[PDB]
Amino acid sequence: SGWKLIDPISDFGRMGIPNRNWTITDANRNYEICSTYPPEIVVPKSVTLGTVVGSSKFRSKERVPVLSYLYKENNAAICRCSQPLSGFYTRCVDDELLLEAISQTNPGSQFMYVVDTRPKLNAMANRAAGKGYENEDNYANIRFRFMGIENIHVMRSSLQKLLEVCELKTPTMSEFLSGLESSGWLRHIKAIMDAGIFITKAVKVEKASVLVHSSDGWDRTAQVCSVASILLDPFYRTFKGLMILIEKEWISMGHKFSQRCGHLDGDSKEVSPIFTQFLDCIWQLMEQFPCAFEFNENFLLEIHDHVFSCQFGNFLGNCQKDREDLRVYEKTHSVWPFLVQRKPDFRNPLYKGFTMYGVLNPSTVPYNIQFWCGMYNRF
Amino acid sequence: SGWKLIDPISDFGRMGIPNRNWTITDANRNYEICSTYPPEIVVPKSVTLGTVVGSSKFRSKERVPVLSYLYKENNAAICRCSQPLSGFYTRCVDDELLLEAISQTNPGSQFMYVVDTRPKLNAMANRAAGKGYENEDNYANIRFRFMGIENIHVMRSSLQKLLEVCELKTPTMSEFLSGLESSGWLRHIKAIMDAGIFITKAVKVEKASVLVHSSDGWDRTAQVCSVASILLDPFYRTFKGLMILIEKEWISMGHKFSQRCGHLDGDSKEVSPIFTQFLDCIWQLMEQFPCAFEFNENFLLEIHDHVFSCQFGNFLGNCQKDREDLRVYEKTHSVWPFLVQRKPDFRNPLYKGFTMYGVLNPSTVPYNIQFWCGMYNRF
Repeated sequence: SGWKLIDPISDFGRMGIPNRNWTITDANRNYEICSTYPPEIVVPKSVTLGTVVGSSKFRSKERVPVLSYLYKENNAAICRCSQPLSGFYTRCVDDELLLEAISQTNPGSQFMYVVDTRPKLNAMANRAAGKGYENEDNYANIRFRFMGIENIHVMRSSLQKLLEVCELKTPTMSEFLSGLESSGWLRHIKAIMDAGIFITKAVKVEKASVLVHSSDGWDRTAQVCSVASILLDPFYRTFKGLMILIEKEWISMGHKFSQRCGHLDGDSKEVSPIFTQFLDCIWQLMEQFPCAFEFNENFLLEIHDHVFSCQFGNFLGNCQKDREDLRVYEKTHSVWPFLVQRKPDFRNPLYKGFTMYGVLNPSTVPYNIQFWCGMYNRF
Repeated sequence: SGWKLIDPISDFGRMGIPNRNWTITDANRNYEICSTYPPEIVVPKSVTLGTVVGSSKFRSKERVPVLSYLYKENNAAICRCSQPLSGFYTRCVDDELLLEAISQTNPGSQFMYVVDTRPKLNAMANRAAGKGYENEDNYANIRFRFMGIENIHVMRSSLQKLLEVCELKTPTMSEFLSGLESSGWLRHIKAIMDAGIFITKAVKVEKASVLVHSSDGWDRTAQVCSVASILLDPFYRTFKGLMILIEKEWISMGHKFSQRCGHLDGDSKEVSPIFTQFLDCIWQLMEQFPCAFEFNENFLLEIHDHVFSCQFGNFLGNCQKDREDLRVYEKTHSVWPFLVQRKPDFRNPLYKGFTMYGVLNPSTVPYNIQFWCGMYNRF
């Protein structure tokens, strides 16, 4: 019952789903569509199972396009998936049909964005290894954009570089700022945010739906989709809101916490501070909007702690099927009740409530993107 | 009548003065000892009038050693002055004696500190111009220390570089970071803080009294003395406290606000962000101690706003005499009352009260000395 406190799928309820446009399939009830997706997924109503599975077989690791967020007010939505398996030549009808079907849930807009979170160069590299990205020729009325966020290896490097600098024996400012710049860390934070802001404007301003993918659709995809949601919707700026976004977009959707956070092996090329960057992105917004969020800096820092402590079950393993196999929902407890106990210590006292802010328009002029002391004092 | 709300001398009372070691002399009542000092001033009890004037004539601008702050618990004190007129060889019994009287108001410590805020190369250039600095060989148990804080033309050039960076058209994170390093601004605010922390640790840990001087004793001497004061005493972290600190150490002691803040001539080589740097240092402490200060970021910024707006009277003129002779007391209003009526907007919700903190112990590792958006968004 501790576990019934935060149910990711209720959030779909909150955006008026199911409806004329979107339904919740249990088709993945036994992980038959995709082994790293949740049992329940949301796809367009107008699509058959055969089209979903056929798309699945054209997406990397079967991570088929699936809804992440719907903006009630204008019906624009954000979807997420892995990269396509197109190479230089291959097309797939069921795939092309599924993206065609997503855009049709927003008849208003004449085109749909396909946002690729990667740099063009990396997308090209993956295309040469039999993967790649969608072609504007084979996908009717799409507008392809690269976001340019680097991969997990570059991120692990960047953080390693920054901590090495921060631990220097009595350094000057010029030494420190030189090292900060070298690490690239704030470039990476700034990139993720900018990609968030791009998608936000796509959805709010242009009223256009967006399909987001990275390579595997579970690192940069989770970051940038989450950030966009926090930008669009006040709900995710609340205790329950954020608790929910994390269970939905990170935990259930199969960000590999056990591998990324080193629960079993810390010396692996699979370790990377991807969830850290996401919390950092929320921190940046809090700094820029001292009144917009219900929670304070401490909330994020405690969440970050238990992502690593393994004190709770929420973040164990690398997907929902893993967690089900670990019997985690029966034999362990959930963070969220535990953190709800401690809300007194987590409340932003400058918070101006739910109805105050709508969509946030931060600036990412670099003097706004700052080193986060409270965080790079826990490493 | 609002011109009486904040009275500087009252702060001497608060530290228990007059007493067995310190008095308020009337000697400068008609500004005949020092023209740029205020009418009342604090010197040791054991000192004669003849020694005070004798010393003043061996100090640049006649800005003789006077008391800045007495740490009651310790009897260790902080005095301030201008550089001595000792050149290469000349000495002065009167100046030597007045420094020994200062140290003999704190008999517990076998030595007194003398703190030169300048880098030694500057102090040497001043020596070659017939001024300079004290020789440990000519003075009673002094340990002489350079703080390395650069001059006003450097500070001016620095802020000027920094703003040029910030208003660059869409800079990469790298361009900004490299420009922030080049401007040197954070190097300067760190040095100031480090000077403050040096003094602070002298008084608290070693129970050693400190004489602080620069060249003219009214820019760097004010920054450093003030920062050490905030670090030692909670009183200056309250609303009234800081208004008193600014009246006492900055306005009454003759920091040339009009020349500095560009009231008269903005093109002047005399313009320099000295007070700006000071508010920055307070904010840096507020960020490291979000519960220690009664006021918030806005209190500093509004204060700063008016120092430049010339809407009230308090920062007009370059010292007390200028101020009295222009009759500003009579012709405009004080800022301080005007700010008390707006305290709702200045309060720090996380303030844990007066007795919760003692001597603050900040870190000046370059990563927690940060760029202040609030401030360089006003320029």
